This record gives sequence, C-alpha cells and structure tokens, in this order.
Amino acid sequence: VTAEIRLYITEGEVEDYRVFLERLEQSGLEWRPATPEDADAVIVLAGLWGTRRDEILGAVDLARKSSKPIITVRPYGLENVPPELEAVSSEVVGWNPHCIRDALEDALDVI
Repeated sequence: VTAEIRLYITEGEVEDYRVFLERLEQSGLEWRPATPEDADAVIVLAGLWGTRRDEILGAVDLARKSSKPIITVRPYGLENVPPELEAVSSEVVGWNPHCIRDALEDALDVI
C-alpha cells in the first residue's frame, strides 16, 4: 500500500536535528520529503530559533497560504520557545512518539 505522507523538516546544524531523523526512522510510518509549497506536514525544530530565525520566518509565510501546516517541536531543553510561534502555529509537540502522531493524524482529518 502507499499511505506515505508528505512531510518536511528545516535544515539545522545542531546534533538534535540528526537524533530527530533517527527517531522518525524508528517510527516505521512511511514518510517522503515533499517541497515546502506542497507539503502536508512541516515539522519545524524550535532549536534553530536563535540561529536561523530569518529562514524559518519564510517557511511560515509560505505556510500561511497552504493550510499553515507548521508544527513546532520543543527544543532538546536549552531554552524556551517564545509567544511568537504559538500564535501562527497550528500544532505543537515535543520529543515523544505519541505526540508527533497526534499532530500527524491531525493534518489528515481536514473536516
């Protein structure tokens, strides 16, 4: 069967970005790298907020014209996300397998 979903992740340089890729792999669910213009789920890491905030900003603008599928993932625990994401954010999760699953099936049921 081909139930894979269209996901997208931002580019980072911290080691948390790699550890995240491995976890998603252990998930087992099928996922494919879709462009940021036609993506169904955009998992953005809040760890690159004090580094590539100018880049993430763009991903948001484009997301404001595609259902705004922007999900914020808490940082490994170095700081705290500001009140500027929960405002234009559609879903927010942390380092959990069930949490990411709730925000995923959320993009499916579009009412």
